[PDB]
Amino acid sequence: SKVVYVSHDGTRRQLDVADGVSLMQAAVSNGIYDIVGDCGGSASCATCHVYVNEAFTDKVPAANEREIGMLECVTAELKPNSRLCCQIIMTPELDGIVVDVPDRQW
Ligand code: FES
Repeated sequence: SKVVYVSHDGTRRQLDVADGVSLMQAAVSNGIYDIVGDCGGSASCATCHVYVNEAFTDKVPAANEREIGMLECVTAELKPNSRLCCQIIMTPELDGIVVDVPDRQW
């Protein structure tokens, strides 16, 4: 599998999220820890407003609107494609997923 993050300006750092990890976990090292969420796997912040591709946000879980409530008033706008970086794992099923960065960074 593979995982590449993007920035609202294009800056995208590629990496490999082991199986059973979250783009946030691989972020602690890959450096996305700075270009990813903040509260971590937890869901109390809104800086993890990442904008993922349309073919990789499917394999991931279907986080209802529950966790969306806090991700609904984020500092930016959200769409069905956005996802709290602290709520998506990159299993061997998804490969070469394209994650993006919110319009802002809280
Ligand atoms: S990283 Fe804090 S809510 Fe997702």
